[PDB]
Amino acid sequence: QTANEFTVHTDLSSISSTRAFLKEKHKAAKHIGVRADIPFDANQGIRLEAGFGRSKKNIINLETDENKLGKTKNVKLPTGVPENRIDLYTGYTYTQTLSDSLNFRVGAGLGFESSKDSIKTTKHTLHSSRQSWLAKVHADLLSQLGNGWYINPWSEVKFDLNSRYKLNTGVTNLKKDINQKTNGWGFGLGANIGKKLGESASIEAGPFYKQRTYKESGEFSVTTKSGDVSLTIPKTSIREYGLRVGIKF
Ligand SMILES: [Zn+2]
Ligand SMILES: [Zn+2]
Ligand SMILES: [Zn+2]
Repeated sequence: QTANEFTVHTDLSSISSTRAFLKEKHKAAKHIGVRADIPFDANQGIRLEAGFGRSKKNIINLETDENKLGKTKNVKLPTGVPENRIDLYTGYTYTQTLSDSLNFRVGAGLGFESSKDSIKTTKHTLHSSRQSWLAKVHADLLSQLGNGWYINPWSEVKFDLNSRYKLNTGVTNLKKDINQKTNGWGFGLGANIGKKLGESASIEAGPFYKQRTYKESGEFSVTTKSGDVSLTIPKTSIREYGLRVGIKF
């Protein structure tokens, strides 16, 4: 008597990272997701989400070992847009009717993000990884426009509780893998316009903007036949602009 709502969506976006050598920065990305909003007190609810995203990576070779070559200064040390990523989220929600035309919902919960990227170097094919446990808060408004039409501006903010960057370098004779804590945060903003058509079913669409940042890691070193070497995982800043299309059951 205040229904379960299930939304499946797809986004098409332009995503870019933080490159320091006049490179092409933009990548096409796509994400698919499902959200379940399940009421339990009918002011209060649970929100669950799962998602899967991809961007194409194009093979670009690099001349380095362990992944830091013959001379120290700066040249790898891979970060940027992930090739594949999955996200999961579970949280609680609270919804208030502001007027007969307007609903206000806020929520908070726990999220998990895991992504992978493949790197091909002369000697190796390495895989980088970013795995993050995070806290997320979200807020949105649902305003009725008439005839079943609605607009739904939304926002969310997240911050890492424990986010780690990994690179399977022990495979490229450092004999040791890289696993460094790299906490950050992110935010998202958008607005959907939709049409609630003939009971329980809605179609909606709208633009969105997202930003994700990971802080530079603490210092660490590795073992090279030609030495110890100092490494930092670089501050990483991702920006996404896109179009989301969703179906709400
Ligand atoms: Zn570009
Ligand atoms: Zn999405
Ligand atoms: Zn090697």
